[PDB]
Amino acid sequence: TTEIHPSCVTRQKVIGAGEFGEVYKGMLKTSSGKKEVPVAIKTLKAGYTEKQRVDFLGEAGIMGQFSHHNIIRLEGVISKYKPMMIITEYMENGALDKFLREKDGEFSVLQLVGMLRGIAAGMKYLANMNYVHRDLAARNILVNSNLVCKVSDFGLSRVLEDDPEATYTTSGGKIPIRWTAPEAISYRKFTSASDVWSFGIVMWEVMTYGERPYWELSNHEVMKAINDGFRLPTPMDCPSAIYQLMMQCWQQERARRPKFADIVSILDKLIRAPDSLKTLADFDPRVSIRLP
Ligand SMILES: Cc1cccc(Cl)c1NC(=O)c1cnc(Nc2cc(Br)cc(C(=O)NC3CCNCC3)c2)s1
Repeated sequence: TTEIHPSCVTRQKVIGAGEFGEVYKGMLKTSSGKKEVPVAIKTLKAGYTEKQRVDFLGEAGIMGQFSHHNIIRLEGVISKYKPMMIITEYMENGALDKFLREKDGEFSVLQLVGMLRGIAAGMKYLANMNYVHRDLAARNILVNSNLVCKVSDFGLSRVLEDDPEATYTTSGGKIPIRWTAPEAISYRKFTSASDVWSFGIVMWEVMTYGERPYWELSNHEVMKAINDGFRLPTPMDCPSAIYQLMMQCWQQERARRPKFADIVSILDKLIRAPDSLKTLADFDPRVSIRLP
């Protein structure tokens, strides 16, 4: 984990404000002053607690363990000087859910499926590294200028044995239940198979351009529907094979869900033979329009 000297970091614009600190777009001078790259910079403001420090630096320490095209890349940290900083590659199009909501209907099916393949490859890498994400959702995916999607949001509570915060978000809040598999909701059994359930929800988010899973249903109403066997209906214009794959991610019995390797393989097969994506699942209309 590379310690960066503050003289190598310039902050150009705020892109996110927080209670704990801010996130900036900036530049990082690297390679002994011979290179310069755009970066995102997150700070931890003075007065942070020991827990806030361990969580903050812990996320960087985990990110530094990974080297994959579909996982956000860590440049390094500033810990010896204040404010402390985590510095990553800069993802020009921000969070995937917001990106899709601002680009509604503008991508092809093949582009959407390609985004899902990248996310699945990142998740396959994480799962094979024995990292369970626990909060996989489009809001935790970032998108670059070239439409590459990368998994982000990481924390020590996911790796430490019997962490008292293992069932919370990386901020200490409640993991939004509508992305979470039933056995993780009810028994706190988080595994890569519960991440697969979450990935299925991400597939639905992508194919709907960022719709809210289960629409207006409350959390208890979502739990009621899932445990009754209800599942999200097919998005509009969604390939049958893609909807079948998300349905398999949502099998109640976790051993019946695909592994991330299966997901990557299936998505690859569909992209390579794109006529396979022309068979569309029937979209259930929610409004009767009677016309001649
Ligand atoms: C710095 C850091 C520390 C710890 C964990 C992580 Cl994942 C990070 N890195 C980051 O948060 C980020 C990396 N890239 C980011 N890109 C980003 C985020 C946000 Br908010 C907004 C924008 C951004 O300004 N996006 C444009 C402007 C608005 N519409 C189109 C997208 C970019 S945030």
